[PDB]
Amino acid sequence: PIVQNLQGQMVHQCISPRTLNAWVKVVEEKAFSPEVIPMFSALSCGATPQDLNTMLNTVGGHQAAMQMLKETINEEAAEWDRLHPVHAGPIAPGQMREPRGSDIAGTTSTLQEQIGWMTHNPPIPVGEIYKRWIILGLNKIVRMYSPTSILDIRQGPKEPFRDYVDRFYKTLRAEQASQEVKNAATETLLVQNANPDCKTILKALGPGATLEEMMTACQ
Amino acid sequence: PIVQNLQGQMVHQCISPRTLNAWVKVVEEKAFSPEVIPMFSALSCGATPQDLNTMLNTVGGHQAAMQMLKETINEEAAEWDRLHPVHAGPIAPGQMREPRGSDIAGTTSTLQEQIGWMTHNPPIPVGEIYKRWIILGLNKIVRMYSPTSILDIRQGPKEPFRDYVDRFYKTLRAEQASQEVKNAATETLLVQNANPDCKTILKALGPGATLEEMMTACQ
Amino acid sequence: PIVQNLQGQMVHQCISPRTLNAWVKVVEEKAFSPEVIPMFSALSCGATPQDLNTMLNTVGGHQAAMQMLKETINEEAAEWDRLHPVHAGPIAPGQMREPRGSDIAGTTSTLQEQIGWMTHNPPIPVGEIYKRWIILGLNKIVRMYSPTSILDIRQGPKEPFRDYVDRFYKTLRAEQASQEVKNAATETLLVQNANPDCKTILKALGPGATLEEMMTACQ
Amino acid sequence: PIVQNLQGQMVHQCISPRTLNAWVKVVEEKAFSPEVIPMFSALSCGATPQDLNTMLNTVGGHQAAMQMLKETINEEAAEWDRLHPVHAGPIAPGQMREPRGSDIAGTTSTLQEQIGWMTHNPPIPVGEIYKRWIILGLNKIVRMYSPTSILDIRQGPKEPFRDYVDRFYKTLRAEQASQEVKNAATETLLVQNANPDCKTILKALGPGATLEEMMTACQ
Amino acid sequence: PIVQNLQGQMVHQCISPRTLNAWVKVVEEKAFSPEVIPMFSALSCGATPQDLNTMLNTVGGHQAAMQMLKETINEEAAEWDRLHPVHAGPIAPGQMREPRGSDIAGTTSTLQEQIGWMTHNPPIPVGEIYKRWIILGLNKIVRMYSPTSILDIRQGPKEPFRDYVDRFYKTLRAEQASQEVKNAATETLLVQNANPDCKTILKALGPGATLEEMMTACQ
Amino acid sequence: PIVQNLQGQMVHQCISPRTLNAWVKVVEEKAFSPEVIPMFSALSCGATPQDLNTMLNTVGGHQAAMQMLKETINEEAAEWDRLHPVHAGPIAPGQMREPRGSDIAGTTSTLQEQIGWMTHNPPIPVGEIYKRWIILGLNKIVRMYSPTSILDIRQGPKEPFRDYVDRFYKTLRAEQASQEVKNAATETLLVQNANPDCKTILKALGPGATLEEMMTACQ
Ligand SMILES: CCOC(=O)CN1C(=O)COc2ccccc21
Ligand SMILES: CCOC(=O)CN1C(=O)COc2ccccc21
Ligand SMILES: CCOC(=O)CN1C(=O)COc2ccccc21
Ligand SMILES: CCOC(=O)CN1C(=O)COc2ccccc21
Ligand SMILES: CCOC(=O)CN1C(=O)COc2ccccc21
Ligand SMILES: CCOC(=O)CN1C(=O)COc2ccccc21
Repeated sequence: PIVQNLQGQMVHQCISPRTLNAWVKVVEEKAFSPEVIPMFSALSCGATPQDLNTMLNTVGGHQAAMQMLKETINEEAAEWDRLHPVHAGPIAPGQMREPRGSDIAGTTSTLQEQIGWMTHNPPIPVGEIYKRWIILGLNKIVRMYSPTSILDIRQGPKEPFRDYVDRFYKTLRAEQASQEVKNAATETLLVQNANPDCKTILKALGPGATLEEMMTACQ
Repeated sequence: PIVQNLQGQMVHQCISPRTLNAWVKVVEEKAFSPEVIPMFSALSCGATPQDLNTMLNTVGGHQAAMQMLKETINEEAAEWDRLHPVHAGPIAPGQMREPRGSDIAGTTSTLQEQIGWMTHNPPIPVGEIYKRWIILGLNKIVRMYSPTSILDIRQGPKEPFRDYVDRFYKTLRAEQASQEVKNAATETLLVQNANPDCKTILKALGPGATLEEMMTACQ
Repeated sequence: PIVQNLQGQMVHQCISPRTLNAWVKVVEEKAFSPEVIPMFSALSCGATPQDLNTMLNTVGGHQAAMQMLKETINEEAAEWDRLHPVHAGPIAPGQMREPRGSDIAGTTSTLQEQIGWMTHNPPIPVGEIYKRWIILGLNKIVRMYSPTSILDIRQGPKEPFRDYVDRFYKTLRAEQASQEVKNAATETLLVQNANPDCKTILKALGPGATLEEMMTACQ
Repeated sequence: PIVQNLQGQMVHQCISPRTLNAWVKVVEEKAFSPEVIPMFSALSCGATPQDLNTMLNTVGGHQAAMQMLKETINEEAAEWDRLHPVHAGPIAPGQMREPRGSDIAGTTSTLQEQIGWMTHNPPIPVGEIYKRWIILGLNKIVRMYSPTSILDIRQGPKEPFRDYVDRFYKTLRAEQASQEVKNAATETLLVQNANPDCKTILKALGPGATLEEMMTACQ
Repeated sequence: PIVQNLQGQMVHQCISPRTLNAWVKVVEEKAFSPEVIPMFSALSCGATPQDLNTMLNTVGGHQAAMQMLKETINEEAAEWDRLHPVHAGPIAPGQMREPRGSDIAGTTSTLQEQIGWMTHNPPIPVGEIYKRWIILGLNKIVRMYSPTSILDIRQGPKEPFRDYVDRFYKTLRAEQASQEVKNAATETLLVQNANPDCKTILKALGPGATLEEMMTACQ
Repeated sequence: PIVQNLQGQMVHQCISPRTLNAWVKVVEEKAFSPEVIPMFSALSCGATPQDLNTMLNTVGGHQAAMQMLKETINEEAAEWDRLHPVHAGPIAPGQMREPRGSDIAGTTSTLQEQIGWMTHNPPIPVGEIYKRWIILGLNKIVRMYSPTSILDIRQGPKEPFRDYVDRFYKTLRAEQASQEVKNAATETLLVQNANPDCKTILKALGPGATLEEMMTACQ
């Protein structure tokens, strides 16, 4: 990554053994559960494109997902090149060349080039551009690997309302419902999918009930 | 987080793998037992709003609780906006814009904006404002998930008085009794709920007995 | 805590994940065995009152003990206020206000106030004052939770003298005998409580025998 | 390794216990699965040739592989010497001598010589030259130890298409197919090797189907 | 401990959680096996007397040994006071007072006094003086707790000579034989205590045989 | 060890708990397998003679090996004294005295003396001299403890050629064959010791076959 030292200048630091192991272990334990994505983003704080490729390449399983991710990255690289074409022909001596899509993705750029860009005044933030493409790709994989439709999450006859609600919002998160839909489902599908006794109590609460209010009512 | 370097200026540092893992593990092991809240506060020392969202988003279960927390955050954001409206229309060039509720909660502000605020002279402490809203939300969840009324904590016939007292104050803490109530319950409900033999001994101690005095008496 | 940086000025540092976990784990494994107290003191090196409250609040069980500790803290705070009353009425602008008992205990003082005091020239050592009150409280709890009188530690008929001595001094430590009593018990109760064969050998050694001498004699 | 200190000059630092243990453990757990190679590269960030030999020499098993690697290293050293012959006869006093192949591989050069080269202006990057030879060697070993031809990866009759795809691309990676072949196999051998029901569905999708499209189709 | 910072002045640093736990765990796993003593010395590198007392006080078992150690410490303190008596009567204002035995042992001196001494030019090395007394005490305990005389270590009839030699020198180390005795026992008691077949072979090797030579002979 | 600080001067640092534990654990798990020696060398990067003795003294078993090592060290110390005799009679005031063999081995020199030597301009590298003697000793122990002659490593009738080759080179490494012998054994004893089917195939490959070529042939 690039960090500020103890005196305030921006320099390269090697990726740590603790960071490398944290990422490999979270993929082993959680696969593509939705909370893996904010973990990746945090573990890659300050990352160069080289570091981002190291993190992805250290994963041993999930090679169908890693091939889908490559396909997303190539699509974003091709849209960058459409928006930001670069001059062909030789580099001005001692000067920096502009990055192409494959330079952002770390496949045709050196570590020194990447440092040059990220520490320019002002920075050309190649690590953050690439991280956004990767996270776009990862969210597609999360949605693909979500096993269950929200239509099929219904409260069991003896199931505590809290446990049902946990299943419901776990599923909405993996299915990638917008926050608007999440805030709205509370007056609709969450009630419809409740068991008969709780459905009666919720029906009588009326409209405008908060989630806290619904949870206390069916406690 | 924002920290002072080894030379004394306030700068951004990436959240550590050890901090990320500590928080995820404490939620896995303890859920919303009351001691999780002081742990969250300590683990988020110096946090930006970005860091606070990372901590909350890295939690994989408990999605009913995370939706209730969002609802609390939105309520506090809306009260901030009532108290501190911001000018509409374009930013003064090179200057800082004032934060709205959703800027405090990290949803409409960038990391650079958050650093600008927190390191202004004097600071606009957006990380500490947001942390207070989150902890307000978390304490509601603790109270909701408390399984047992203090009325139902009574000493068993062969139960050591110390073990009964531990159950009693564990329950008062989750039910969120004020410290006044905790200090007061010692002359009342703690005695009423004791077994017959200990109740007799405590009755005869009189009023004004400390907890230490009651514990020695029923030892 | 407050530490000296790499250049020698006294500044605040966040409490570490390793410190937080060390303390919670030692309470889980050892409860109020006497060696927990020197561990608390060491783990709280350089602590502010805020840090001391964090350590105590992160404990999940033992709520009878934590309520007794609050009672001790309130008693010491009330004696501080008797010895060191503070001026009522408004703060001198930009100047520091004197601490009251509840300011020392971190309940009515801010982190910034606590830093101001501890880094004044010369320091008003609010962290060390509070730590002394806490340790006074903790030693009472250790004595209360000691399960066995020294009168009831007697050597078994086939019990190795070394194992008996370990039981004896483990018990004296929890019962909070002074070092004078510990040094003295060697010529008295340690012999009286020995089994018949070892008691005979120790009787014949005479007075003035060291512990080493008694241990070799009954080996 | 060579690192920049907190003030920005390039200096030697000892290899850490955490780095040493990370590498030995990844070889114990994964052997020569393809993801071990990006792990080696990352763990050896900033390495001298001395450090690279330490990492390889700390491996206890896999001595057939370590002998094959020595053979690769000797071949690259001999090609370096063909391209870059060095002057025979005595060193200019106080000056640096040019590196031979065995100097790059750390067998005939001292640590001080290696530091001299790597920190020259501009650097003679002996650590990175050697690391490239080692990784060339390691990729040969990965290919040798790949147990299964891509021809023999076929979808079972009840095997989820995702699990089949994971097996397919895991195998292509160990067999060292180029990225062109990986991107191309999707319109060919991946379909041919599918079970009858999925093969029918994929045949009807037509040409140009992405991997994501094929995975959804056979879900 | 006292350490040199990153800029070269001698300052106090808090004892670490890793150091505290390392020591408690080595006593739990090894008790007073002889290799515990070099471990204590290393773990207490740079220690103040306060730190040395913390390490000893964090031990929970072995209270017969900790009482014997106190007795040794008191004997060394009393010999220091015989050699280095201190002036009675009031301290010169702002100046340092000379240490007594109980000041060295940390029982009547403050942390600030101990820092003053250890960082004086030239230092009065109170931490190293106390550590020597402690190690004197610890070596007595090791000798006391050694379970077996060297006379009773004899090679079994099918016991590999190497395993016998390991038992022999493990025992000599706990019994605290001088290095002269260890170097000498090789021509004597090591042969006498060997089984009949190996004794014959060793007898015929003659005098002056190294340990390596004896081990190869009976292999 | 001696390290360069963050500002570039050479100073003493205490040996770490992580280094101490790493070494003790590798001896517990691996004993004197050959890969323990490069691990010792790396873990002792920058070591003083004091640190080297700490590492060796913290080992609890293997006391026959530790006595053999002492014997090697004494032999190297005696050859140093033959090559580099020192002046008898008093030290020049404030100046440094020259090291004798037992000063190099840390038995008659202080820590301060060792630092003086290692940080002289130019250094008298007492830590590296001693480490070379120790490693000479350790390699003798590895050879002594090697359980099997290369003559007795022969391929089983159903044993995969790769597994046989791993056994063969594991044994050559412990027996301490030179690299010339290792490179040469491939055209000779490795073939002779192969099973009948593989021996036939290897015989027909001819001379000059690489190890890779032989491994593919018998795959
Ligand atoms: C413009 C092409 O960009 C890449 O293929 C970048 N990349 C790698 O280099 C290696 O690892 C990956 C794994 C998953 C997705 C992408 C990559
Ligand atoms: C004004 C809206 O503020 C949020 O929703 C902030 N927030 C997030 O961004 C993401 O994670 C959360 C989890 C639980 C509660 C709040 C959030
Ligand atoms: C003057 C009142 O001081 C306190 O109650 C300080 N205190 C806390 O704030 C919170 O945690 C505690 C736990 C056990 C004992 C005391 C406290
Ligand atoms: C020009 C000869 O270069 C080497 O043999 C370097 N080398 C070593 O020194 C020791 O460990 C190795 C293990 C596997 C491959 C190579 C090496
Ligand atoms: C002159 C008296 O010196 C001590 O008693 C020092 N001391 C302690 O303070 C506390 O812990 C110990 C444990 C074992 C031995 C000695 C001590
Ligand atoms: C000139 C004599 O040098 C030593 O005996 C150094 N030495 C020690 O001090 C203590 O530990 C050892 C263990 C194994 C071998 C040597 C040592």
